[PDB]
Amino acid sequence: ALPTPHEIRNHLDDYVIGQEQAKKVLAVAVYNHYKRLRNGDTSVELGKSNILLIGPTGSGKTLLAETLARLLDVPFTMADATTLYVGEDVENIIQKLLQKCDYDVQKAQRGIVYIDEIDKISRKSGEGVQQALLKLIEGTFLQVDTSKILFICGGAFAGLDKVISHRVEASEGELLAQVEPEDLIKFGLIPEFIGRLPVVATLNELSEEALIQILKEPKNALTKQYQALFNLEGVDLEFRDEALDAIAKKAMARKTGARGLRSIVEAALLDTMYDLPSMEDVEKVVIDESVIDGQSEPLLIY
Amino acid sequence: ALPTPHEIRNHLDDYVIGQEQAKKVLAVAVYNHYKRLRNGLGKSNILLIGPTGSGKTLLAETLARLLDVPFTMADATTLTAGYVGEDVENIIQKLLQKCDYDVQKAQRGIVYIDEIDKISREGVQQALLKLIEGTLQVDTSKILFICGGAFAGLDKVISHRVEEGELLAQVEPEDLIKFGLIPEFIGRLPVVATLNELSEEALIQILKEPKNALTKQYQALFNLEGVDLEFRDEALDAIAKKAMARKTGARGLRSIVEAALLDTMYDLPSMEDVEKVVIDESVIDGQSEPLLIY
Amino acid sequence: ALPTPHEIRNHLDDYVIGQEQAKKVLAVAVYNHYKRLRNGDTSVELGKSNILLIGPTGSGKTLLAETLARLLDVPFTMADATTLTGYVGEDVENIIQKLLQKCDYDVQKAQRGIVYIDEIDKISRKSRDVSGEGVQQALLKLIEGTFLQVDTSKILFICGGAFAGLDKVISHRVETASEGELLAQVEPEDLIKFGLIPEFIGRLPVVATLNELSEEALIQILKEPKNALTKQYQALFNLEGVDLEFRDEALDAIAKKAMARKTGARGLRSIVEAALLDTMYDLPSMEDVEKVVIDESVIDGQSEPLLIY
Amino acid sequence: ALPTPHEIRNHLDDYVIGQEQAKKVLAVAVYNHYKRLRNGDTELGKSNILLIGPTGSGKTLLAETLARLLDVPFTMADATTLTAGYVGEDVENIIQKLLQKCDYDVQKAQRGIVYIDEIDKISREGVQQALLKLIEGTDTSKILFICGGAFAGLDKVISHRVETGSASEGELLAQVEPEDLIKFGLIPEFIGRLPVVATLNELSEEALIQILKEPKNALTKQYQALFNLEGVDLEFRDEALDAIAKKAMARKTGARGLRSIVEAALLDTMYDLPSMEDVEKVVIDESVIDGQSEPLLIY
Amino acid sequence: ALPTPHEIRNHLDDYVIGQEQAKKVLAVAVYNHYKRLRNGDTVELGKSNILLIGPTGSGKTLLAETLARLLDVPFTMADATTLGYVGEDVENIIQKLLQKCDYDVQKAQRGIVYIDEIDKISRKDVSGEGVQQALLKLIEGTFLQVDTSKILFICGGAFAGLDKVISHRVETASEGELLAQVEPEDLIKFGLIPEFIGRLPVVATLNELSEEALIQILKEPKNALTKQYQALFNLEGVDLEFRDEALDAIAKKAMARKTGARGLRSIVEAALLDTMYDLPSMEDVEKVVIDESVIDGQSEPLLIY
Amino acid sequence: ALPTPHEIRNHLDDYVIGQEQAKKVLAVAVYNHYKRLRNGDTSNELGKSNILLIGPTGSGKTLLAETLARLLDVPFTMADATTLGYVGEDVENIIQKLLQKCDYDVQKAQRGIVYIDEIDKISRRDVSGEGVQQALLKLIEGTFLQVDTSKILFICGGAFAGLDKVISHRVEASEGELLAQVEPEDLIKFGLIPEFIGRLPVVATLNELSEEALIQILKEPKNALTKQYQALFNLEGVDLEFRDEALDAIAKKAMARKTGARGLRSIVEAALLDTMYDLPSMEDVEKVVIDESVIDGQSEPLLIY
Ligand SMILES: Nc1ncnc2c1ncn2[C@@H]1O[C@H](COP(=O)(O)OP(=O)(O)O)[C@@H](O)[C@H]1O
Repeated sequence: ALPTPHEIRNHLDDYVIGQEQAKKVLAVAVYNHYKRLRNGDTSVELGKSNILLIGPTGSGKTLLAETLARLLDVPFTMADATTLYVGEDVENIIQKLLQKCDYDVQKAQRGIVYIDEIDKISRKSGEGVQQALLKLIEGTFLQVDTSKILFICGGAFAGLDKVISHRVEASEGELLAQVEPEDLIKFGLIPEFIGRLPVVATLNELSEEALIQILKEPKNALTKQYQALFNLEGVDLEFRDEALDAIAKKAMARKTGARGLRSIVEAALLDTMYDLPSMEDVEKVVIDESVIDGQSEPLLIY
Repeated sequence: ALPTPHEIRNHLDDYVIGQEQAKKVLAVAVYNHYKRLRNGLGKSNILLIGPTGSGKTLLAETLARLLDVPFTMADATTLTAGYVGEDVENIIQKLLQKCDYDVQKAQRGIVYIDEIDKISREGVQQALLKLIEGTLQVDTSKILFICGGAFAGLDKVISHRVEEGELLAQVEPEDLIKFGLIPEFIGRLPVVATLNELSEEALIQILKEPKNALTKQYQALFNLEGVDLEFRDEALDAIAKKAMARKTGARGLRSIVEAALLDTMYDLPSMEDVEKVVIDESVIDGQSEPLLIY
Repeated sequence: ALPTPHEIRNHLDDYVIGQEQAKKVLAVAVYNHYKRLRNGDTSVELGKSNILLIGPTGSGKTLLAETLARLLDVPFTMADATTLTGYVGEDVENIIQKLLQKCDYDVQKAQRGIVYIDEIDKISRKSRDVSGEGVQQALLKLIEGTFLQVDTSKILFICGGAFAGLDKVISHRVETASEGELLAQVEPEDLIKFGLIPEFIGRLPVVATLNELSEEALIQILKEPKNALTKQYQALFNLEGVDLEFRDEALDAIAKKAMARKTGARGLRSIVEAALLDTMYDLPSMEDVEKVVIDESVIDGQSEPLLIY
Repeated sequence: ALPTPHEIRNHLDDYVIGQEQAKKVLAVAVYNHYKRLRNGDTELGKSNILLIGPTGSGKTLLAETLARLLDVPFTMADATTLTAGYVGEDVENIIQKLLQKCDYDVQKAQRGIVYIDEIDKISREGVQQALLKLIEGTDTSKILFICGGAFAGLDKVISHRVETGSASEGELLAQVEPEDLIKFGLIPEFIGRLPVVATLNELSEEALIQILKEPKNALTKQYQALFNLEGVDLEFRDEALDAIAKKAMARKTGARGLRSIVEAALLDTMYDLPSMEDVEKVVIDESVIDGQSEPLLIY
Repeated sequence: ALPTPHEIRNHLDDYVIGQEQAKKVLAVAVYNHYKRLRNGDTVELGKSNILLIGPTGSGKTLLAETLARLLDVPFTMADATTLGYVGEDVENIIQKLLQKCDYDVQKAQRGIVYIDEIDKISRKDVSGEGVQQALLKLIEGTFLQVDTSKILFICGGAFAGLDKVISHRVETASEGELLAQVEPEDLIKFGLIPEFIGRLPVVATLNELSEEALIQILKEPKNALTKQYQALFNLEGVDLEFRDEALDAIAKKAMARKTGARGLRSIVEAALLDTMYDLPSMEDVEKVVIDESVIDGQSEPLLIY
Repeated sequence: ALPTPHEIRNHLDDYVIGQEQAKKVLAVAVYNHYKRLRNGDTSNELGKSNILLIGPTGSGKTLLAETLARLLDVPFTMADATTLGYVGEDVENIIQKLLQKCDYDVQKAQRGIVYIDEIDKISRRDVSGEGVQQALLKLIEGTFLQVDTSKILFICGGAFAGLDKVISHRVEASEGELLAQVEPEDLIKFGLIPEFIGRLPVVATLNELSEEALIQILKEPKNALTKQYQALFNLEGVDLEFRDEALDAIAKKAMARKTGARGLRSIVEAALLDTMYDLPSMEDVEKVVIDESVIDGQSEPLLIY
């Protein structure tokens, strides 16, 4: 049983905050996609229903993609347009989709693929990727057809906010709503590629939980770096969950996104790293009062 | 039996509005092309020049369907490399893919190359040039090549010589030379068509008549929802106006329709009605919701 | 075995029409070039023999260059002088890696290659200039010869160009006929005043001039050749049960239209197609005997071709 | 034994006045950098620095001092001399010079420090991505990179951001963010290589005055030594020293414009001095500001 | 016994006319420089390196040479335009200084080096400023084994655009008033790097010579043009006389051509050309050069037998 | 007993045609140069009297230099500015060659004359090329030969193509009239450094080609046109012979077209075009090029089997 767009958007409210319009768009796009897949097209035409996500870094683009897969118990796989002989590395995205699908051709065709940082391959070699990756969107020894699978392409599109303004001539959100296929053309994306991404949802707000993860999960997350720096000091650095969240809020209030996370952590651990080599303690705990208030000093355990 | 240029242009009037001269040119070019193949001799290759969303791509597809001939697209920008030479032959394997791997019917195929004006300086102009002449073993000498493009600066070079629809008519092979296209390449595109900026009635029929028109698609999507989707004439016209005001042409039609039927497709599977009527006030004003009939 | 200049020019007559003098010059220049390499220069002096093509756009400059390569099974590569006009200094060597690409990275065969630079007349700094001249010397390093390790001393360099103003400077000098007669009086000092630097022109000892095709020349190309345009359409209309007749006043009218556009013989087809367009359109929808193409149908383009039932 | 950030900042107080926050930042950045090298890393932050301060605020002086305090090979380089494809091979020149002053010792060279001045001048780009290759390391992974610059327009972009609806430069530059440098002209991939950011304040009048007195090589101490070997005692009245500081600020030359001011004032004196027989020469304020009255002479 | 700045400037008045302020600056700069070497520095001590800024033919090079002769000190020139391999060509300026110093390390360290056309290497570029940093290592001081810390460095240049940058700052007269307002920051915007200008604390400026200035240059200097030709004709048994109306006529011709004092010789040579040609083929007493011979260039020099 | 400038110019009329003004200048310059050395300059100033030749290719610049040496039985040696850090020791090579043709006599070597061709080519690679100007400057000044380069006369030739343009943008007739208005500042903007031009006070200008000058350029040079075609025909088993009437006939055609030496090749190619075309299709011994083959262009080159 396919979940109605109402139910889809509803469950997205549990994992992602805000972006009500973008989720309303994804709900319909996803619904129509599988409402078409479980129909085998037509025994007539039908809209591919692919998606193009456009939002700031840490707005929840990746989070939304993963959630849509879990809500439909469908095999999900990611891929960066940056890390894309690469014509045989693009087909790798498929074998990975099968890996998490137990090599089931049918369930693999029902899968979802998310390509991050599409805005990075806009020729304005990376251009040729738009074509190699385009070969999948259309559909061609897996024997699996890359037609049935849903393709979601994310990206921040920094300059996109400018091209739209030079055309429509409010806030970035109001501008990204006026986004048009021709705007992405001038940005660097080729016509044949954009025509393959009909649905277009924009994100305007940043996601607290998205930023919180960027501080933890990534192999090179800020916490992991400072914990390694303090580590070679013989001192264990501990970030409390209330602190990480407090860091995410300070980033949003400044609209600096994920790029403004480092500047917040540095200011919080500066005083500590200064007079740290001049002490002899065990570990330094970072609380929320040390971030938000910035009044109290990080706890020190001797 | 080959359809006379009269019949070809006539059926093009059903899918595309206006551009009567460009269609008159394509009709003859296409007719002569297959009139040459079916008798065992000009290459008769075409070069489309028109604004974005004028119907360049639509015309190419239609010409294929009207002749039950395998059709395949390709963006020239994707070609602009040394390894892409083996990707230039990729356009063929796709043509064969949609042709059931038939060497004979693949030679009768139509190939469209979008954004030729984008590669105007060069390596691709000479690499893709190899196909135009003809070299899967399938010879590209038989297949028809249609190269599209907007050619923004072309309107200027022509003026500095002749000194938009009237200027593009005075277009000459030497004008494309100064634009960036190499001589050996332009000589392979004898036939050159020109498309004028589409009108309202133009966009209206593109929403209805084409076998894959937007309305036909959504009427089929709502159809598998047990709901009949009805587009009022006042709504279609309302959609055409929105498209021109944004200068997106035909390419900006989908983006308009999607936003207008977005809310409806969202809470549709959560209802039990008979049909939804889309009026003008639902598109232009975007305030009133589409009529629902239970 | 090396093809004598006679054989070289002979095979050039198959791919290119006219330009008998320019081909006579290229034949000798090319022959002497490889006659120098296959003999290892001198175990004594020897001219570089680098060529400079000067002809209108669509006169066959590029076509001649390619043919000379195919006739000698030698790796050929092009390059536009406009796309060159400091980082481009490392882009000038790009022309070499491309020559190796089509040479399967064989150093010896690559040295036997031919390089054609189009639009040299565009980088002449005369009344950006400082940047455009920087290429004349950057490309000059090649003509002489220096991680492909390949030397550019062996490869033949052919530089093409239309040289619009060149026809004027020569006239202001020889002054005391036609363009073909004036371009024959071309001198290294004429190219100097045009914008080319002395050190560069001295590297192009051979200068070939491609005269503009005469009306008579074009008229014959539309008739004589076994694959002439008229013979093509007369065959196309023939399989329609309709005889196609080209009046001599029309053929001459097409030649004039071609010259006025400077498209040469390459622009003859585009003219013929536009004139028989409407005809081929509503032809299969009729039942006549023959269609006569007059001059008023080509030049004026107003009157329709005569129809005889 | 590595010097604690406390000791590092302490020794910086001897060579540079003020900038206590910037020095607190450099102390930690430098300490962490070598604390990472002496432990062979392990993730670990590159810990590269970006200096932002007015001309003559002590950006270059701070860089040199950090090297001397760690007996580490130091070398400079101007970013304006990089802005060019052949310069890609000139980017490595900065390395051969680092080896020159390092006696060609690969290990000690890797422990070296490189200062690039006038980075704010190359903000559009080809250099930003060329010099970028070094920051990563091809090795250039071990050496510390300090990029200086005045960043004139930076004070404006920050204001158009930190504003709220409708302070001093030292307060605005503190609110500096990686995105501010983005709009300024620096590319994202480059700024991400300079995690550590320090901001310098325009040396106050009192700051300049001290630079003319306290430093063991202060201008006054030099000229007093010059006049000393003439049998003439040179006295700098306090009203005169501050007069020189103001002349320096009004010109925005910072501390670098201090010498040019002192010379012009003592020029006429140094000319007809060897042709006299006096005891001392007193320099008042009227000799600097007005430049009208001649320095007091006492036979 | 070191010459007092008074004596130094005084002897400069014999070789160079005008530029009294620039010479007052050089006198002090030079005096302080050697007053520092003879006392072995110390405590700090200002380098006192000089930067000459004046029009072409204002006497920048002449001043540099004279300062060397007045102190019997080895002198050597070098054009900044001639300056990675050039880094080893920079030390060539040193081996040449030793050549004219008989390879005496001590006397070589007391030498003076003049770099002309510094305004030409200002990046306003990659290889251009590479000299500002290479030639920089010298100013600080480094197989001669000779240290360059001791040698005096004088960098000359016309600095065409410098007159403009100063104006865009001093704004709220003549060139000689604007160049006086010159500041280290002005040279920064011009193309010179900060680290380089800080090595040239001293900055002397020269004005544009006038008619009366040029006239004296043709007479007063011990190597004046008139004295040279009067000596050339002297060894011909012919006395050469220059009327005051002629010398002034020469100055005007020089100013109208904006060549300054550098274009004085080219005018004198063309005037006495025909005379020097058919001179050895005569037997006269003296040749008088009138004004009509220079300005008009029509009438021939008066000939007395 | 020195030959007066009158006698010097007179003997130059025998070897070179026209250029009466340039020869009048060289006569005086050369006379003054040796009139200076034979008097030991001045016991206990004096112009270097060095020369700078400026004329089209094949105007007789080189011919004039050689003649001045033969007329004074003085050791002469050439050198190209093109063939010039290591080259800093290749500049002194010009001296050892001067000694070679001087039998290693230091005194007679100091009385020698050195001609540097194509000086206009080293005017700012801009770094290396320009550097030759100062490296070559060391000689003009004067420094194991032990010989001083101060005594030897230096004549620097060159075509200076762009020089005709810079002069026009300044004085704002014919080229000759323009080159007469030449000034030291014009050569400055051209690429020559100030310190170098000041060493060449004398500036002579040519504007007329010489038949005998061009005839030599077709024969003497190791890379002469005749030697190149004789080598090309050589590898065809055919000896190419250029009659003296033909070479002279080529020089004429070159001058009538004012194309100078640059237009010599375009003349020879056209004359040997038809020959090189149907030559590989024959079996003869040699091909003789007569005058009637060049001028009239009617008769075909003689063929001997
Ligand atoms: N904080 C300081 N204390 C003492 N002297 C200083 C200070 N800052 C700069 N100076 C003096 O200024 C001179 C040049 O300053 P510089 O390093 O160029 O500053 P910036 O890096 O801001 O250009 C140095 O020689 C130094 O003596």
